[PDB]
Amino acid sequence: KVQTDPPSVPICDLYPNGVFPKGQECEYPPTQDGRTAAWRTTSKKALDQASEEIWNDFREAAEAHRQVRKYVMSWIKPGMTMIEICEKLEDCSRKLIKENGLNAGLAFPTGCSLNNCAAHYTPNAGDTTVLQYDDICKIDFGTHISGRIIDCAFTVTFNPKYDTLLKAVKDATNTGIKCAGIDVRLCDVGEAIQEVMESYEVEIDGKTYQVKPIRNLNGHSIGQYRIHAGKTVPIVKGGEATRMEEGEVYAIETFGSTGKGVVHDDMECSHYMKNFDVGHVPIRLPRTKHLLNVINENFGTLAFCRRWLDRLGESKYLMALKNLCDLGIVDPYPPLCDIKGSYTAQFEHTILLRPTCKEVVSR
Ligand SMILES: c1cc(OC[C@H]2CCCN2c2ccnc3ncnn23)c2ccncc2c1
Ligand SMILES: [Mn+2]
Ligand SMILES: [Mn+2]
Repeated sequence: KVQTDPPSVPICDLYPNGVFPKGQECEYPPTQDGRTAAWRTTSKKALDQASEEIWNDFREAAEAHRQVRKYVMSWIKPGMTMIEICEKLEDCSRKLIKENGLNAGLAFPTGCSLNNCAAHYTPNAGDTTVLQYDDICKIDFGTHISGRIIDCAFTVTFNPKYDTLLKAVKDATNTGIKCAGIDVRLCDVGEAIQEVMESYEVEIDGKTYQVKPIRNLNGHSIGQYRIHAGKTVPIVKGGEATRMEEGEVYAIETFGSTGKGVVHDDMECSHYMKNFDVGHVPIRLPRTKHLLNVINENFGTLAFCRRWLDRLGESKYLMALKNLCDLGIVDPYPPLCDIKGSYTAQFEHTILLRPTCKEVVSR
């Protein structure tokens, strides 16, 4: 019927007809010189209708995402361990998405990257890290229906001193969302994002900074069970003049930093994902064979973390996991950090480049 105070009712049950709510629908940006894109909404309808089941799956996943993040915003507080934050968020996500093997579930581990760490941090077992009042935490989580992934992220703070940094990144992300469209050059989206983000100056503990985009972090095209499908959306000038195409799905995201505006691999790895371009590899090594079978059954090509392997009842798998990485079957995705003492922020939405309109499905 209606959603409970702490959410527990799956999205599927809240919509008995199986028709999930649409995200924000936008007309495409004008075709430079200056031709209108409004014609698409009236043609394109046949091509849009053909993929209705696909858009409907993204919508169910997007509704689960909205209700989980509204729940997260109501209780996330300093003093909580990073493990409890991730477990509370994931328990709600599993329930609302109605987790069912590879058919419905979590598209990737909950990122909760702190301060100079911009992405790919999730605690492993035994991590005693506690969220602090002065922390800047990037909550980045994903849901999927039949591998139709919603990649959506926001930044959590408790100290108002970071307000302008968050506004800079939010404005840069909304710019990217507005600039995106069929036949738009990916380098143009990048330059517009940078121009907006770099117009902001911030003061944190008596020090001033110009907000800079993290040049080696970017938005990207999304494929079925494939978080990155091949096209990169830069967030600085100097990128590639490759164009966005009809029917594509993008994660439009920006990262702002008071640091160097560049990230490097740091800390213990938590995130792993099977390489999409590797076919069948016969393995005789028993622990390695077992772990690969666990990955193929539970995750396929979706990203996973060590906590999820622990949750499945696996143990003493670290060497088997390293073997899969050395064989090129699995790739590690360690935390990406800017310089010590720097602050990073992120905002992200998933968009559908439908033949009729641009739908910000996660908004
Ligand atoms: C850098 C990062 C990648 O994906 C990292 C993925 C997998 C692990 C976590 N992860 C996440 C988590 C949250 N949000 C995300 N948005 C995009 N990816 N992403 C690559 C994928 C494919 N080829 C090149 C790549 C280079
Ligand atoms: Mn993300
Ligand atoms: Mn992303």
